[PDB]
Amino acid sequence: SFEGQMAEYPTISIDRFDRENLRARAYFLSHCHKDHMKGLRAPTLKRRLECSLKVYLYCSPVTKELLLTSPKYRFWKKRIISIEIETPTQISLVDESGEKEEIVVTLLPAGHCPGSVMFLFQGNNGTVLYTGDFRLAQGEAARMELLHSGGRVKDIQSVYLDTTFCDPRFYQIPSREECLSGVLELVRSWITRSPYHVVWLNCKAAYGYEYLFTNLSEELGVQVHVNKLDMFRNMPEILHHLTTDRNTQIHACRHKLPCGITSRNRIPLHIISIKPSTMWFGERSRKTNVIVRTGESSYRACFSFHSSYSEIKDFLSYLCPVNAYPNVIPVGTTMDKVVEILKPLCRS
Ligand code: NI
Ligand SMILES: [Zn+2]
Ligand SMILES: [Zn+2]
Repeated sequence: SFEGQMAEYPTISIDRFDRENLRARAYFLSHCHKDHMKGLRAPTLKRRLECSLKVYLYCSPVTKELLLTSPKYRFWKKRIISIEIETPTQISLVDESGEKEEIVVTLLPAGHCPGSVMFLFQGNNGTVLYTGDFRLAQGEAARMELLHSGGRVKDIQSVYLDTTFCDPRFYQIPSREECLSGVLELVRSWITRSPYHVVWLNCKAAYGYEYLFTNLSEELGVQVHVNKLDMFRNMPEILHHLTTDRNTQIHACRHKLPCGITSRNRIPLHIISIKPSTMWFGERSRKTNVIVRTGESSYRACFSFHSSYSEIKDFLSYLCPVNAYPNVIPVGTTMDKVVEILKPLCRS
């Protein structure tokens, strides 16, 4: 499993900050999800930063902004360097001994959550790609010019990639746009009935639902109720679509409505729940409705943080690396199953 270190560049640590990663010459954070931040504010890391002054954390501008809105990560402020998207950037890896290694890093959009990137590393031990978590539609990788060298893909030694749905059963997942349209039309059909018709979006406590909130808000002229929006203080395109006020027809608040509003003018609110949920169809199956009704007032809506099996295979086929290493072992699969699934798309 992925524990922060790529074989080709062991002195850099990505999305893991404990154990062997405490000796990193440089840190990288692909996105602000708890599963990719293990040890990032551990006392032993703070201890290590105080004895190693030339050690920085690199991330996207949006990841820097989101991380530093948390008081518990503010200690990073002096040591965090943002890298502009698709802007190859020279980084020095200094042995705190005499050793000095130069690497070039390029951030590519991952389509996973605000600030989410893949890291392409170029150095004297080959080119490697760390995808972090990603959802890339067919053809998106082909359009990324900085993955190419003279009209073919770069020679990539190793890809460390998001294998969350790397199982043939998860063959196809409806597109970002198909999922959005389904939720938008369901919400529109409900809240246009009267001012007392309201929707609860039952979402996980994680970044990545903002594009759903912004679209619903833009299209229906309504602000989405959330527990907290201060992390978007300097992100106006997200911020103005959100509200902490309960008096709205679209709620994404978290533990009827979590925020406790049950009526307006003593008229009972007419509430439906919509739970963004991963849905998929098999290789030999047809796409069905992104909206699944689970009760008189309850719905599941297709939504994915991660690429389908067909999207993983298309991406890795295209990259054609020597090696592909799964970042994730799916619950009902084995690492041997995942490694062997991808082996035919690799040069070794
Ligand atoms: Ni994630
Ligand atoms: Zn993750
Ligand atoms: Zn609410």
